[PDB]
Amino acid sequence: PISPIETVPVKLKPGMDGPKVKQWPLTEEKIKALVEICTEMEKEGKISKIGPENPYNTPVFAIKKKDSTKWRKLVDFRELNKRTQDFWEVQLGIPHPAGLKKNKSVTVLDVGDAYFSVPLDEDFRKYTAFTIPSINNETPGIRYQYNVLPQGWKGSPAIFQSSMTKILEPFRKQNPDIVIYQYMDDLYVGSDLEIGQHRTKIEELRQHLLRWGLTTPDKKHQKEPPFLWMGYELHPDKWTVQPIVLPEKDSWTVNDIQKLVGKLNWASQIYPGIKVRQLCKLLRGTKALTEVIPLTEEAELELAENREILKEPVHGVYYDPSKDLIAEIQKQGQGQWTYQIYQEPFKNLKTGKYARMRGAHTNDVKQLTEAVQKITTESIVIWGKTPKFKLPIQKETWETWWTEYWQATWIPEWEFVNTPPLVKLWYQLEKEPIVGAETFYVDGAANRETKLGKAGYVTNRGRQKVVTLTDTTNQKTELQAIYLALQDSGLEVNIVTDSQYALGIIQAQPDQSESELVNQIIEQLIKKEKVYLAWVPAHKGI
Amino acid sequence: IETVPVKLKPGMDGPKVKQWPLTEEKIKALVEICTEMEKEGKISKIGPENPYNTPVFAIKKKDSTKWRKLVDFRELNKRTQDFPHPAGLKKNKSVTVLDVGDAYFSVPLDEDFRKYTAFTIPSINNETPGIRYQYNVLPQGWKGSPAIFQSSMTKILEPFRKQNPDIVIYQYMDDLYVGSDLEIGQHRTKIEELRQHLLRWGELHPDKWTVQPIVLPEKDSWTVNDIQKLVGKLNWASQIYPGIKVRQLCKLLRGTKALTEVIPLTEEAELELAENREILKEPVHGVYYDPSKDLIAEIQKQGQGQWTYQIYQEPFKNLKTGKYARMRGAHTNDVKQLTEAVQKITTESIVIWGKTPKFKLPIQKETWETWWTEYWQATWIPEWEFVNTPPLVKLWYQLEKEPIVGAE
Ligand SMILES: Cc1ccnc2c1NC(=O)c1cccnc1N2C1CC1
Repeated sequence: PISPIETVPVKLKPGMDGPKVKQWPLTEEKIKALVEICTEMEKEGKISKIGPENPYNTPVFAIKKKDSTKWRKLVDFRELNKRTQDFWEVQLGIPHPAGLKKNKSVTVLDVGDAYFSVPLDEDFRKYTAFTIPSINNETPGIRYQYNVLPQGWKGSPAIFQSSMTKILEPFRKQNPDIVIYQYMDDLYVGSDLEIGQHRTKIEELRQHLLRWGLTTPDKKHQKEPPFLWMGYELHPDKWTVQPIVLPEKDSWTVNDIQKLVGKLNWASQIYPGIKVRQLCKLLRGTKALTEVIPLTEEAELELAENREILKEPVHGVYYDPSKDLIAEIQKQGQGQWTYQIYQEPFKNLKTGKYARMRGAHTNDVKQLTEAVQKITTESIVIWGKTPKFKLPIQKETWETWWTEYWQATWIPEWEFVNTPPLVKLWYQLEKEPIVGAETFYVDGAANRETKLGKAGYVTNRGRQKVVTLTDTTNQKTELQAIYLALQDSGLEVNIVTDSQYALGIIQAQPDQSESELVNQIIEQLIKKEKVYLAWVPAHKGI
Repeated sequence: IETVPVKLKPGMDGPKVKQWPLTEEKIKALVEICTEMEKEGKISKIGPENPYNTPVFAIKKKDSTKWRKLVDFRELNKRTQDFPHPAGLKKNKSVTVLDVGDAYFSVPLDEDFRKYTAFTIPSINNETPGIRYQYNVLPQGWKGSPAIFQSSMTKILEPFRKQNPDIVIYQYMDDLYVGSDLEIGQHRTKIEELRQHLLRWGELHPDKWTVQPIVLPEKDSWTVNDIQKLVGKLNWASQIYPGIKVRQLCKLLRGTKALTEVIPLTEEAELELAENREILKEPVHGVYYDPSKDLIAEIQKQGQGQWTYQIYQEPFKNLKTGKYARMRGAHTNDVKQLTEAVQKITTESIVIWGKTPKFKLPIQKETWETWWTEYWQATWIPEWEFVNTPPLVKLWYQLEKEPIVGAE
């Protein structure tokens, strides 16, 4: 059943030419078969014999399709695909489950080998040439070519897709209240019509395609809800999450653990609470991928406590456009955030978590911020809109922080939710010097090459110290200086430094960094009651 | 009409830029707009055989409540082959901008170049495949467009030109800048006249843009800190004016004394300072625009709704500098202010050098990417990079002067 649809012009990449690869030798069994199979689609008009005026060739194979001790074929276009032009979005991103709306019914039609229903650009066909050898390479091979979109070829989907989209426009319009989703060779149709109506329509549709030689399976040979959408299990009115099965195991190999933490990490998105910390520790030093690792007891408790989480399956709802979108956030730890999106409290649409690699230097609020952002993007992609937010941060806190931060930042319409732990400013450098406080003039220098440094200070109150450092660096010395100063200061301190990095802290006032040293200071700062940090040009008289 | 052939700079290939996700409302708007343009044959749905793409999106201008379709041909423009700016409106007493993008849609576009204008309306949640279009006429926002339509354009205007040589008319893409020193009465009226003149075929204030000097603080009594701060600033600032000196001052700063401690100035320092205040009374010498080099714009957030910027071609050699206060209403959102700011500064760049600056923005790419479009209101889109404001450059310009009272 071929189709009467205009072919999409297809041409090879810039200045390249058709495939020219040799045909493997075949058994009496692998040749007999392909001769039969090909003679089939041959009569079907799918392929056509070609003479020696075609210098191209693709390697044909023969594998006996499992669950059928019968033979089937397949061609290797790897080369052709290399030489074929590109097309646009062969998959502009998959619609996510939280973005759908409930329907009374959702049928799914396997257009199937509709790929072979769509006619290939007459001109291009020549490149699809392939050969069926003969026993003793006596008589030449029987040559063919595709007159229709071939399985495995680059342009196939793209073309099939658009073709489809065309064939579907008219029906779509006649039936606006119906929803079709074209994906691969599967046609997802849903509606809010009463069943009988729905049924009739699918039939109406089914016949529509059919008018285009587009054969699809009847109501007695379709697939039925739930529908497994990579990850989720889908029912016209709701979706679910598996649950996931953790293989209870004997010995654990590195590779195994990895694959494990993977599945696990994937899950934390839905089941926050999941933890893979100690499990991750089992990789440290791992010499080979197949070496077995003694699962530490800490690892047992964790791996265990996870199976439990993955017991309770997960139910979710679909998107109701009639309702606002609410996104709530939680800080599970330093750098970790959880969020859930729902319309009706507890009726979750979507959820997830994020681990924030401290990186150079951040602060919780900033991170909070980045979360929102990410979230906001996700939302839009799915709902074409952004969620009103519920955040564990007070408005005062936020206002204090952003109006003064050096970088431009923003949080869409949001509302504080008093769900501890709230994000707060761990500290704040005074805007001006502290009257009646020690003043520490700090300095630290290190020989770049020998890595020998000295850190120290002296105060207006006469106090002084100094330290010799081995295997250090300058930035470190500098900081160190500041560190000591904080160390020996007392609840109120004024610290003056010519450090470039100190200029950084002043400006970003980070509450976390990759540098253990910095962190050391961060902690110290938090401890102080009031700190005033000042910077002065280096090597000047000061 | 007979269409002029447009080609890409040799070696270049068409744009293949991914469409950013759009909010529902926009997508709708766009669809609407596009189905219409299609009827009118301006654009035509394309297939997949075409692999090129450019981002699109909608916006609304202040005083506009009708959704306008904007495209980002930046990439394309860069790849499109090449083919005059007066210094008058620079001085004009007033300038009015006009949107003449509508013209282009009259002129057809060379067929072989249409492919490259491919753009894609997205679908929420990827429910449906994208809706691929392509232009059949001159695209607004494209560089080739004001180019090709140059002729007709000039004609159309000559009568207004010739009967009013006391008026400057500058075109930069979809807009036309009309300047005159004629008081508002005659300006506005003459502009509307001009509109009619155009319709027939089918306020800015240039000088009140003076660079502000860097005024230094003055105290009755200075403290250790005050000085240290002042010194720090000066020392840095000496990369612009080498005339500045800071030794006398640094002298008083020798000795481990409390920041709050008060220090009286040595007559020597007092001069030193006085002397620097002088050097700072005027923009550094030797700074001349170089058409052959890129114009750069940095912006520093100053908090409180304030922002400072400097346009320059070589670091420290600022052609222009300025401060910007948030528009009434953006009382809570930086991006809004920041985008607004961007638009204003680009404008002047245009007015002045008839050229868009490359922006160095104090925001994280993601933040910017996610919301700029939301508050954009200009047919053009400048180039940008994301940065980390040095603490110092920020303190320095914070020091710029302001009117004693303002504008009343
Ligand atoms: C996999 C998939 C992708 C996009 N949409 C859908 C589906 N499948 C469904 O089973 C489904 C379930 C609920 C709502 N829409 C759904 N459908 C819509 C088509 C009826």
